[PDB]
Amino acid sequence: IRTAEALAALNAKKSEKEIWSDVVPFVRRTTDSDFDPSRMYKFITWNVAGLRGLLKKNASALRAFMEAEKPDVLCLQETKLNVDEADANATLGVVDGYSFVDHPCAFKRGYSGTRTYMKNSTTVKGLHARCTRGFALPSELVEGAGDEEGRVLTTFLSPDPDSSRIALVNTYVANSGMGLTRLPYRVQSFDPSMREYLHRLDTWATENAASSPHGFIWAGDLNVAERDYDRYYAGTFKSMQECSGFAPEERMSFRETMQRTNSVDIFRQLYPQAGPVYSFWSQRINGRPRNLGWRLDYFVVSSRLASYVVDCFPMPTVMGSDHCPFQMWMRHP
Repeated sequence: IRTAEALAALNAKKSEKEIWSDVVPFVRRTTDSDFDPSRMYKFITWNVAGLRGLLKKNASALRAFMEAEKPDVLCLQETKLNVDEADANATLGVVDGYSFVDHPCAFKRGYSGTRTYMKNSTTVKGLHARCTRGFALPSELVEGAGDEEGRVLTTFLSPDPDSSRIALVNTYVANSGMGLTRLPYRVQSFDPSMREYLHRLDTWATENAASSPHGFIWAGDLNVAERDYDRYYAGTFKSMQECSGFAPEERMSFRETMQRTNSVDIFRQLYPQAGPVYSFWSQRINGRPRNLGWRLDYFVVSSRLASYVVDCFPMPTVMGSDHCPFQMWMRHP
């Protein structure tokens, strides 16, 4: 089933001591008062693990959060909305000053699903934002039915269409499943399709228009913990690499994507050795209170946009999901 390279990395031992050696506690480089709304964009991403479930436990979850944070675009994943319920969907989680586009999973009910909010002032109008679903570029407001699992929702942003282009891809990457059962799917179908799309987006933003305020931001729950310290240590390193998200092929494929598309895990560019910082905590254990979890949520940015990023940090006090949101600020002229 598994290549020689993968097998080698699976057998090699690493103690907690020897991977958490160079790791330093996470201290956020900014305070909220550094945020300048006139020269910065705020993006956040959040796996809600059931949008209805979340809003049923607290009707104001999205109202209070948007109010407190005023993000320019908010990317949600695991909405678990059903595809035939357009009207029920379009009236669920509505918030003043915001438009949202839905991309619910068709191939399975109450599963997966993806949604993006755009602030009417800054994003809908100021950035002339248009969306697509699936692995599509725009026509020449939403477009196409997209991928059947609801995993990919893209928002295209420019201060002038037809200057600065950004493609923000809201992504809920396919989990390799409990037995690493769907690992061949993740590695052979999904990841390669994601790689191709990101390249094409980067060429949309770049070779078309033009270090430079052009490229893509790949945001969401990428279902991979890429640093050895991107998840708590338990058992053996071998046994750790048996969990979906930490399998050898998952990690190498993600690294490969960042490499092949010329992009960076922006959090690890700002805090290359920080830990423990997680965005996910398994409810199967009592994970959250004991802070043993995973960093599964990301902003991966085109290299040439890296320098514009002011900060990128988790928001672990925001409850309601087994994921916390992750926030990012980007400078613009």
